[PDB]
Amino acid sequence: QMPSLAPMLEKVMPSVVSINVEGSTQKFMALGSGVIIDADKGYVVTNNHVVDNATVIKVQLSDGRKFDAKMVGKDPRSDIALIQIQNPKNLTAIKMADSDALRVGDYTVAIGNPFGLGETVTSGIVSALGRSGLNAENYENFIQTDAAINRGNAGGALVNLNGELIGINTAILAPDGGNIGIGFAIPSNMVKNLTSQMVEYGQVKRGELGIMGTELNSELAKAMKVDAQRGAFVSQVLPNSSAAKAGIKAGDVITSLNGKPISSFAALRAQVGTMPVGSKLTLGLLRDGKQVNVNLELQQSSQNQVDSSSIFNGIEGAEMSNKGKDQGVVVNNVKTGTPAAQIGLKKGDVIIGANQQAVKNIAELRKVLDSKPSVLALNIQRGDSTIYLLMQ
Amino acid sequence: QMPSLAPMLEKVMPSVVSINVEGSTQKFMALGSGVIIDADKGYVVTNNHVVDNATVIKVQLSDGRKFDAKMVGKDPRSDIALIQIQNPKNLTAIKMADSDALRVGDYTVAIGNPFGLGETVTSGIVSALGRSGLNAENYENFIQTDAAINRGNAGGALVNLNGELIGINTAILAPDGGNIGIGFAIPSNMVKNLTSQMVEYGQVKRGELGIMGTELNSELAKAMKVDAQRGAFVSQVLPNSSAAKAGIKAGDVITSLNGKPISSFAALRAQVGTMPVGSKLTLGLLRDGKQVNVNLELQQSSQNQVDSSSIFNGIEGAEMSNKGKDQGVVVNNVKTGTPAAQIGLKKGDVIIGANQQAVKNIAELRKVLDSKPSVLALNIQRGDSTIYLLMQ
Amino acid sequence: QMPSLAPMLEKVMPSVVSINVEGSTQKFMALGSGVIIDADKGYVVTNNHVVDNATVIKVQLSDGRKFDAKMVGKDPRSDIALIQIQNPKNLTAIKMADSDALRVGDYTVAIGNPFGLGETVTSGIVSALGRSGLNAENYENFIQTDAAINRGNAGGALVNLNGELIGINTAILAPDGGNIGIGFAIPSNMVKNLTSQMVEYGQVKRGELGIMGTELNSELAKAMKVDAQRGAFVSQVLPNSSAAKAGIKAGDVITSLNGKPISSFAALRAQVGTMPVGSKLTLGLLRDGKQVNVNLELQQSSQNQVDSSSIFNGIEGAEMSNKGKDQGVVVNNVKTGTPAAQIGLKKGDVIIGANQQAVKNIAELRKVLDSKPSVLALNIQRGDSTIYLLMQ
Repeated sequence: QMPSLAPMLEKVMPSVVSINVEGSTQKFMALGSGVIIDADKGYVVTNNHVVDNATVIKVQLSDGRKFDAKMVGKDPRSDIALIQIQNPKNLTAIKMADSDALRVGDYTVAIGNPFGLGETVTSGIVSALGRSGLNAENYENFIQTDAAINRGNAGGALVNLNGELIGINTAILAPDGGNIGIGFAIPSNMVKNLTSQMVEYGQVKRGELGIMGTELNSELAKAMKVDAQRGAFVSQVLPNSSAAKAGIKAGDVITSLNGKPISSFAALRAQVGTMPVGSKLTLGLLRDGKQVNVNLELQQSSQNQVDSSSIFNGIEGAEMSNKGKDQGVVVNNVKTGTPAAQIGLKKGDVIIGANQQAVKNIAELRKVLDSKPSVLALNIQRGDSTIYLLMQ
Repeated sequence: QMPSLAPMLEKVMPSVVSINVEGSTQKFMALGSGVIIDADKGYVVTNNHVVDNATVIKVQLSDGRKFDAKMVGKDPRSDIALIQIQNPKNLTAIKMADSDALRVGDYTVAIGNPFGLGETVTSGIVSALGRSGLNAENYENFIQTDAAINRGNAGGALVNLNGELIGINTAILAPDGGNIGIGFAIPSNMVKNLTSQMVEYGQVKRGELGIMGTELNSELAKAMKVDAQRGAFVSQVLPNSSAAKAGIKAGDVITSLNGKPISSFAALRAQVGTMPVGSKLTLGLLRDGKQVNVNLELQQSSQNQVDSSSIFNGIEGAEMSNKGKDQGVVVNNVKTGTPAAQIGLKKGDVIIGANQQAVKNIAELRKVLDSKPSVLALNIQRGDSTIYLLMQ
Repeated sequence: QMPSLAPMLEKVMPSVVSINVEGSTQKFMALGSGVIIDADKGYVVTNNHVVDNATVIKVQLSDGRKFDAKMVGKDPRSDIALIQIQNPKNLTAIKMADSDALRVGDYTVAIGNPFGLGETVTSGIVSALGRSGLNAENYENFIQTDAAINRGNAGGALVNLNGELIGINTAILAPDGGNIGIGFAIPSNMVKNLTSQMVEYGQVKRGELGIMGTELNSELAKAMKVDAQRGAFVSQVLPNSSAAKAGIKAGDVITSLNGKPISSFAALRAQVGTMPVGSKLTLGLLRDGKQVNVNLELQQSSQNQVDSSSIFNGIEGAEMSNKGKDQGVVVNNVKTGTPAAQIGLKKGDVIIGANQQAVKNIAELRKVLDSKPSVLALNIQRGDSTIYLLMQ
């Protein structure tokens, strides 16, 4: 006869986990949380800032069991990393909710490991949607909540009353490292995109529309005679970009992405910046007082991602990324005094295998390294020649 | 099928606003919140400590729109100031609830702008009623709540589940400027009195009963043989005061104001200190074990208010206040080295107009100043002579 | 038509009280809360760390009334002390709930006196059960909650929606003495045992099973081939102990106490460490993969409790404790330079009376001292002789 979050939590808690990390860049220990996304494969989502530069990562279930997990993907821009429990047995995954349907008045419960105390559940409400600005270079469209969140909670779950995952708790405005009623979480629709990508490739292939923009405030809207105090203001479209071909002109106000109204430029960025190259979307435009509807196809890009350090753990040097279909890892740009280039690693190389194993993309490459060989025999291709780079 | 504050908030949020201030006393910027009290006129309530000494104040709605607002009233003792949006178009006002019916177990949601992040809503419960003591010189009868409140929230709303305003969030007990679960808000019945007054005059005309008092604790109650551990203890009544005429004698315990029980002396003070001169009230007395009922009529006073600085913004000098009916602003007491007296401002003067505009009270006077003339031509009356004081 | 904790709180708040203490060890003042356990006798429970080393303790009801209270019991290991209001008139006691039925999703409201502001009520949920580790020497099986708790709250109540007491708020993880969303409370079943004991004897007579243990983590469980990631691991049983006689062998995993599953060793300890000598319990064992059920009878012990300082307030010296049935207070072990031994207090003595009053146990002894004589005439027995120790 007493209302309680107990029943829903009895089913959902096994899905959340605590993560222990051991790394070096100097030795360090870190701790946070993670959410089991796929029970069978043992995929566990979490903040990239928790497992970053980790030599060893161990996952601990709510029932006590400890497992070892290895990395599979990690996107610093959105701060979402995907690890995988080695030897997954009898896990429970969380079902994901559609974050686009969240409304500010909604209830929320957060689950995670504050200060290593163990699985802690605290509750509150959605205080705001679309918050961004914490770190202006990243993609951020944070859900804001007043459910208590402290250090240890990162990577943990943020669920609705029905037990569905709506976000991953990431950060907190807070002077003197102590929760104050203001916490942030990446919405779940982003986790579902960034994550599935990582599963199938090892990195996120970022697509761009090709427009330069800025937040459309009330002042700029007067100067530009537009009845709208919020939205994405198009500064200029790039030549031969998706937006160009679609018909978007500078001085345009983007007001909606796929039926959904667009809080601001930051969200629009985070939205498409989370979609995979080739996705078909439709933008809601506003040029010279008239409404407009256009169809776009996200295209390639020049996304700065996966550095030779995120896959080698310590091997400073050229950045790397997938190449076309599963054609292998490509070495983006080699620096100079960076250790990677100090082993024959030159920009333009295409790692097509390692230790007699084929490397179609970053995921597979990280698989060979997962076994931890004593000597890594890279089979790359420079121009029209096949060569071999050795390591230890 | 999920309970949520969303529906109520969809209607109420447009009513709350964020306030940006620019001032000097040295230049400064400040930010807080405000609540739209009257949609048509654009009246917006807020903490006096937010807009105080402000050269410029800008209001921003939840939809993005920005407007400029000018001051109309401000009472430092209760910490309630009333500003007005210039050119109000399509606003939503909040409906006010009767704060006297609040009970400690009640739910509350607070809306405001913590650290400029934007419209943030957080929730909790009424933790206590009648808190006072924060600043012993002011009038305080605070509602206490554990809904998260931080810097930026001042001037914001505190509403019940039905969306009705029960208070204005004002302050927070909190070491290291971070919410800790203890926040305070001026109840709404006070805002409704102090505010309506300001609208119609520019200041609050304070009425007094004319009694000296003190909190009636358990100890004093023994010494005085009174069965009551709480209430207002009458130390002495002033000669020719309302209380005197009504029949109140020293050694009396005031236990109720208009049917309503009286938490303490502080509340009693804050209660009547918020009512306008001439209001008809009835006090519940307790003299020598016997219950008593008396009828009073709040009378004049010697209220220290509106200084020549709150209307001139920087012109130190004599204090000012309305005079009788709309008879104009009266200059209370001129200091000495104060800039105001340094322009011919002498105590006893009665500003009856400014720049060829009639000044019936402080509101109108602040209207002429609102246009921001280059030279302010005061038409005051010293004794039986009409004179003119110039400014720039 | 609005849901509210008000109705339940109207009945329950009178039960909680604020406590003011004056002590010395140097003079000090302290403040906290307490819960009325028995209306008739005026028994009030509270944290031992609040009233410890107190020369004077005053209790203040929610209605204003102040009373003086004297101590009756106090257990530092569990941090529960029992005081008694002198001259109890018209009090309300709280009814206790069965804490073993609490589940993590459950709602909770906390009542107490943060920073002396007065009776404050804040709410939240059960974040976790069985937390321990705060102070590794004590008995701890804390309920964890995110209802706001700050200094002043210790000794206060933690109740469920029905108004029943489920715990006593004791401490908070919190950098910079400010609530952060993590608070702890001793569950009510412990308060009900530790407390009733104190009532009937002045101290808690601690019983032990006689086993050496440790938390059974996942690692130790592999090494020991046991399908269980949590429980109490038996390191060794003591000779002629209850556990010995019952049949418990080292290398055993205790997994349940009286039907109830056992979170960990810490809980198991806190559980039985709270039961009185002679209690009949049954343990759930797990030896060599096979389940086991055994019946035990808590036995004596060597519990380090009640020091000559907790009953004399300042008289350093030999520790003391009850003796057999109501046979009087026994002086455990006298130090050397300790003031107590500096008045003829030698270990082995059996205080059998004081100032012509019989002393059956520590409660009665503290009764004679309660009247505050000028000279305390102890009638103790050394060997086969009756002697008298004088004090002032």
